[PDB]
Amino acid sequence: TLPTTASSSTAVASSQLDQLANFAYNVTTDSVAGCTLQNLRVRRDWRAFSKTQKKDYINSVLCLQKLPSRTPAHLAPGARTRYDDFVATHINQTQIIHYTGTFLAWHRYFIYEFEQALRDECSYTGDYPYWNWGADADNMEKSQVFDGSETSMSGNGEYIPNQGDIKLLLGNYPAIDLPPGSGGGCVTSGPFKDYKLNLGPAALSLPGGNMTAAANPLTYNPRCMKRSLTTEILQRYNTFPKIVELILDSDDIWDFQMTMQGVPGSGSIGVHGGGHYSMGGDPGRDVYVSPGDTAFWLHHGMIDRVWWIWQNLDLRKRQNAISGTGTFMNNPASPNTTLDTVIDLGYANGGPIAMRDLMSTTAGPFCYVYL
Amino acid sequence: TLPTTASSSTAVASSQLDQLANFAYNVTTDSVAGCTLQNLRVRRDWRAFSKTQKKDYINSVLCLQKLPSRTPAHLAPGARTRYDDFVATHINQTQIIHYTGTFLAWHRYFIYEFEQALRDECSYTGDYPYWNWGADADNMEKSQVFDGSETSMSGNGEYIPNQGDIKLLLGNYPAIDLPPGSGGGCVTSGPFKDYKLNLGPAALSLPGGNMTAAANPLTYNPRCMKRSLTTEILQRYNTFPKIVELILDSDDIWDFQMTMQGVPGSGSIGVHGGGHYSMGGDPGRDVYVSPGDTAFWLHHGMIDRVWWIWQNLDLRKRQNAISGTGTFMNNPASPNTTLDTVIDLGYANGGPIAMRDLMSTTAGPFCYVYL
Ligand SMILES: *[C@@H]1O[C@H](CO)[C@@H](O[C@@H]2O[C@H](CO)[C@@H](O[C@@H]3O[C@H](CO)[C@@H](O)[C@H](O)[C@@H]3O)[C@H](O)[C@H]2NC(C)=O)[C@H](O)[C@H]1NC(C)=O
Ligand SMILES: *[C@@H]1O[C@H](CO)[C@@H](O[C@@H]2O[C@H](CO)[C@@H](O)[C@H](O)[C@H]2NC(C)=O)[C@H](O)[C@H]1NC(C)=O
Ligand SMILES: *[C@@H]1O[C@H](CO)[C@@H](O)[C@H](O)[C@H]1NC(C)=O
Ligand SMILES: *[C@@H]1O[C@H](CO)[C@@H](O)[C@H](O)[C@H]1NC(C)=O
Ligand SMILES: *[C@@H]1O[C@H](CO)[C@@H](O)[C@H](O)[C@H]1NC(C)=O
Ligand SMILES: *[C@@H]1O[C@H](CO)[C@@H](O)[C@H](O)[C@H]1NC(C)=O
Ligand SMILES: *[C@@H]1O[C@H](CO)[C@@H](O)[C@H](O)[C@H]1NC(C)=O
Ligand SMILES: *[C@@H]1O[C@H](CO)[C@@H](O)[C@H](O)[C@H]1NC(C)=O
Ligand SMILES: *[C@H]1O[C@H](CO)[C@@H](O)[C@H](O)[C@@H]1O
Ligand SMILES: *[C@H]1O[C@H](CO)[C@@H](O)[C@H](O)[C@@H]1O
Ligand SMILES: *[C@H]1O[C@H](CO)[C@@H](O)[C@H](O)[C@@H]1O
Ligand SMILES: [Cu+2]
Ligand SMILES: [Cu+2]
Ligand SMILES: [Cu+2]
Ligand SMILES: [Cu+2]
Repeated sequence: TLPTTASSSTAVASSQLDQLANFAYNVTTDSVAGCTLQNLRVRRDWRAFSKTQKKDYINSVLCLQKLPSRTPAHLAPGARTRYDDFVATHINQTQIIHYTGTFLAWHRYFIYEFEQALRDECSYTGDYPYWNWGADADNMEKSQVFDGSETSMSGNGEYIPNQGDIKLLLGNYPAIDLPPGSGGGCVTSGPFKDYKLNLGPAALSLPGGNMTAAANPLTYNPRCMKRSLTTEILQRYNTFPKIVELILDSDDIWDFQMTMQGVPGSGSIGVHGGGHYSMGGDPGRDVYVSPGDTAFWLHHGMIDRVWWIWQNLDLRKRQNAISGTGTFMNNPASPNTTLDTVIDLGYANGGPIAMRDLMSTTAGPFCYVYL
Repeated sequence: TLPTTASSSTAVASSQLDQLANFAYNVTTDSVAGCTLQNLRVRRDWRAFSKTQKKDYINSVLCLQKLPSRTPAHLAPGARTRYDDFVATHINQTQIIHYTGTFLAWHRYFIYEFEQALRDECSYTGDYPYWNWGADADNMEKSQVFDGSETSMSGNGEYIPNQGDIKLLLGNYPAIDLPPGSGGGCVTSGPFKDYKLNLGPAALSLPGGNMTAAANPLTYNPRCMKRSLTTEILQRYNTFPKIVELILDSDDIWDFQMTMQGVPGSGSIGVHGGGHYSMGGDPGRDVYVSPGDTAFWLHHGMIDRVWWIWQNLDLRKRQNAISGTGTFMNNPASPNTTLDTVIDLGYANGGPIAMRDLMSTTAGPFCYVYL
């Protein structure tokens, strides 16, 4: 018998999440037969990767950051690498892939196709990782994703003292205040210390309230990845209670995707905004360029997982459920998203595909599950 | 001794507006003391144009609808005419020119560059016209702008019976319901009966609440202009009392521009939305494609006039006043507009220009006044 209310105890909620996740795993694996149980892939918590497993994933990402970019130079002058190709299409489409009916599915297809690049162009044969925020909400610096060792996605940014607070503005609502974290400078430890962020900033929120924005964020702007790990943000938005809340208290797709992303004006940024802004720095604090932070892919692995859990809890009603339009917060107004709506990743990978073919992890081009 | 509170009598409010406009005229001509009294242009009510002067203007617009487009085909494949060049750039920039700090200035520059094309490519030597909404709020079908004669911008459209209401949505707020007008179909008469609208639809609101959106609204879609004149929209949002309230109750530029465009959630679409949607039809009900309705230019003449009046009531504080950001309703968040923000019209006409050179009708490229 599944839980129905999220516990306020962290240990309790974590066990509730396991139960629901196991429920969804059972639902997926039982119904599967192109995708079969025999060729079904499994995505796992970063913490369950062995040291060699972690290093194989990291090395494949590094490979992508070394290979020439496919995007025609005249459409994205700043692109240099295959990794940049994914950042550039995200930047290019930010205003029709967040707070839209396509947000969840687009990102599902996005990370799938990023995974395909690792496998087909960088000889990656491991499992797709996800970052379970709940386990790190008490100390982000100790997260295996961000501890700075050679099995992490590099570490914190170097310490910059006396940083003012972050002030997140959307529309005309009052700013959401956030502390600035423990870093702020370049990330100079771990396997990405030599990584060059090449695109943006498009809309970079800064300590103190300012926002930096390039004239054209697709032009060349080589610089260091910065971070300022902010545990306090995870403590507010990404604890195991908040994760289970999101799954159990959302009765339709609208409430789920909006609770996940944060209801504008509500004071909360959800698990999705909480994971992003907990990284801090650059592009961590830039909704357009966020894939430029290597932890993006683990973050959205967990996003896709929580959606997949929520879907499988009431499959018949939820698998193909869509709500919202084709424009950011429906500004300007645009038609409702439908199963016939087509999305694409530009020159990053793959091709145009209908929403219809993205709603199940065991259908269309998808054949995977979460453990 | 100027009015300070708007009157509810349409007769008194009309005289109040006349006093405020006459004050603004005095202020501007006094300021003019390369803009001089000897070269200052006067923009005038369409109702003040003689029959010959009206036909002179219409014929120049028709000339622009026959001259070949400048836009590179690969950027706007549906463009055919110089008129299309203006429609195309508006479509392309709609999301950064409405509910932005640049809204008022951008449209001032837009209609001036349209005037440039009339004067330099179609031999126009007359005055720029404006549509005084308040004088037609009692019956739009008798408006000299919309009466369907050879001195109108064409008139009403073919009858469509038993139409549903227009339902205007923005972000989350409940719909503003508008009646669907006394027409519906292609214009039946007047100078633009055979005029072909080539771009869009991009986001065309329809009777009953649906919206039509082309996959790419910059590709070729030749069709008639449709109209459904809606006097009740003018009665609700564009009477002389509503015009005077906008001017006299707005104590800063944020409030002025937002009251003009309609505050989301307020139930009102302001004089700006009222003028647009009162035309009904296609592209009248399409925020991206609206310059495709030939009355657009007279509508935005009045918009600019009302801004000019408001500026001249306190020039020291209002001449150069700006508020807002570079994105529609600041979704997603973007930096504040400043006097150094640059706007441009693509290939429609002219070069890039900074906000600081747009704030006065008697500075920068501008040397005109309203009577
Ligand atoms: C709609 O708005 C977009 C964004 O402002 C406009 O995009 C701009 O288009 C031009 C022309 O394609 C791009 O520029 C230059 O062309 C030369 C080759 O002649 C190339 O070598 C340069 O690198 C550059 O691409 C420009 O970069 C591009 N800007 C952005 C931000 O993408 C578009 O032209 C507008 N469409 C219409 C119909 O006005
Ligand atoms: C950003 O998105 C736009 C729209 O999807 C892309 O524009 C297409 O670009 C190709 C190649 O220049 C054109 O043939 C199409 O006509 C364009 N479509 C539209 C609707 O304009 C653009 O290429 C994307 N840029 C990147 C870097 O992905
Ligand atoms: C999943 O299936 C196993 C049997 O294969 C069962 O023991 C377990 O209780 C199931 N989990 C849930 C949450 O139903
Ligand atoms: C914010 O930007 C302004 C200029 O717009 C600058 O003067 C100020 O120092 C900046 N504030 C911080 C905290 O960096
Ligand atoms: C925009 O201007 C307001 C003042 O009206 C200021 O408080 C805010 O910080 C500015 N926004 C940014 C992103 O700097
Ligand atoms: C405008 O100036 C004229 C001429 O000086 C004057 O007669 C009139 O009263 C003025 N109008 C206003 C509203 O100040
Ligand atoms: C969008 O869907 C809602 C129901 O979720 C519907 O009421 C509305 O009319 C739709 N919008 C359009 C523009 O058709
Ligand atoms: C509105 O759109 C829906 C969805 O396509 C359609 O079923 C309905 O018939 C449309 N109504 C009108 C009046 O066009
Ligand atoms: C367990 O720990 C979480 C943080 O991970 C708290 O938010 C919760 O209230 C409980 O103390
Ligand atoms: C209108 O009223 C004002 C009051 O200040 C006078 O200054 C002016 O002469 C006119 O009578
Ligand atoms: C203003 O408008 C009202 C009706 O809207 C009339 O009663 C008045 O005479 C003036 O035309
Ligand atoms: Cu995204
Ligand atoms: Cu994200
Ligand atoms: Cu406009
Ligand atoms: Cu307008």
